[PDB]
Amino acid sequence: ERLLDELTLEGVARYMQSERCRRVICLVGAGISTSAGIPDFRNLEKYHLPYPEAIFEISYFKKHPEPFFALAKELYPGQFKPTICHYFMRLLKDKGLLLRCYTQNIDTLERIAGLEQEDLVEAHGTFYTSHCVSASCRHEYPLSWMKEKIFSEVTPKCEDCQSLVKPDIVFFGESLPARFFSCMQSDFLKVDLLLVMGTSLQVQPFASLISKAPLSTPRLLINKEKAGQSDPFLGGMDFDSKKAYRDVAWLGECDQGCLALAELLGWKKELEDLVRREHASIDAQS
Ligand SMILES: NC(=S)c1ccc(OCC(F)(F)F)nc1
Ligand SMILES: [Cl-]
Ligand SMILES: [Zn+2]
Repeated sequence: ERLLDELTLEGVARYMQSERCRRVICLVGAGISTSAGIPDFRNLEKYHLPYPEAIFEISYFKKHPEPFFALAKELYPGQFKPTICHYFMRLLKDKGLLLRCYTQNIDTLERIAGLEQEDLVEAHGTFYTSHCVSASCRHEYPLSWMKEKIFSEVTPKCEDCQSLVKPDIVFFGESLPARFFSCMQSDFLKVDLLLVMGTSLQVQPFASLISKAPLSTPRLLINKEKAGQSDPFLGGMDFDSKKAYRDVAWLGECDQGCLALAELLGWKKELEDLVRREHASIDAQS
């Protein structure tokens, strides 16, 4: 009947290494990056905002961009070092198992860890690239350029047309990337396993993704807290009813959950070597 022989991390690992599991979708949130110690970008009383969310609203940003860039200077991380979880997804990619990583995070660490544009759906956008806001220009700028402008407390302007340059975060008043919908429509016909890591599945439409899986597809949650179950008040996760058949919860730090799964898979040495090498490379940036 069920694809998992037991509703445990061991059952998920056995399934992963079976021929039945070829395509894994990761859905990830802030919990996969808390170990990276990046200031959580998403005090303002001094900017006299007409409403708090104005600092992340596109029309306000075009009127008064300075509050946003002052906050971006304040919360700029000391380093962009991905976690064990990010490199676990890079390993999935290397093993030929990663169909897609859908991320709610804007902190760029998926890209730093080696997931390429085709591997990623950055559902809330990213700080990694920025664009001129003029529709007829849209000149793209990389992270180093913006950092130079931001720490100079110079408002970034396009070299071609002098319009504002905005990081590719999805602001209020903007729609989700069209890539989110096109990839969703195709990927969930193809998925054999959902790995849900470091998200509490509370923000829409990202949460609704778990209900797009085929009914047989196992879903592993690696998270500090159980999440994604149907809300007694309001296709949810069923970990614990006697009808549970495919959903597994591993509760702890996301790094430790990924370590435990890698150990079951025989990947712990590969993962350790990857993380140590990449961290050393980032630490050695001269
Ligand atoms: N705390 C986070 S996530 C953070 C803050 C600032 C920042 O600035 C990047 C750029 F310079 F491109 F704007 N990037 C990330
Ligand atoms: Cl969430
Ligand atoms: Zn421009």
